Amino acid sequence: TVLIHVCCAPDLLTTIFHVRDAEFFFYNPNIQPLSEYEKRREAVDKVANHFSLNVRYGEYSTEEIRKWYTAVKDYKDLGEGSKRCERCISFLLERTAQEARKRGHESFSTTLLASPRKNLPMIENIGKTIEEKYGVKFFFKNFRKGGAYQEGVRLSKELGIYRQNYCGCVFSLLERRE
Ligand code: SF4
Ligand SMILES: [Cl-]
Ligand SMILES: [Fe+3]
Repeated sequence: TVLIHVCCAPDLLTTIFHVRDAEFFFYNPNIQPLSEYEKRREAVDKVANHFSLNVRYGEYSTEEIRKWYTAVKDYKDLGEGSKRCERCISFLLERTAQEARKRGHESFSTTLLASPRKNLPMIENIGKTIEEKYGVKFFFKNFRKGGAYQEGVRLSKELGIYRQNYCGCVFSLLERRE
């Protein structure tokens, strides 16, 4: 069984075309502000209710956001896709692997593998590094392949799923304004 970190509902929709027996873990203290976290969480809950998915919701709090910010802050000034995102994704995947170990899952993954903007080699390297640390296997898949991304777009539209326009953190929201 696999515990799959969930970044957002659109990428969850792409992912569920391929995976069938999973526990999902919505944990994203990198999403600010709270209103945006809740909007994204509610979209995930809408997908989970529609398809009867098993989703666990992680901690979101001032303390949790401060732990994330500490992990990325020395690279604030670098763009998206830089060492800042390496730190951010490792932070999220480390917590996911910890949860997988605690809940008895032998494997972990992330719906970030389905996101068209993310760097697959970077994510696979992070996942394998965390696998070696925790002893939970990282499951890699080109989750966009088999045309699954466009499959996720179609289901997002039909179900009326919120599709965000910035990665999630305050740095990415500023970079949106340019
Ligand atoms: S742009 Fe996305 S991956 Fe990069 S630090 Fe911000 S939330 Fe994390
Ligand atoms: Cl995302
Ligand atoms: Fe996503």
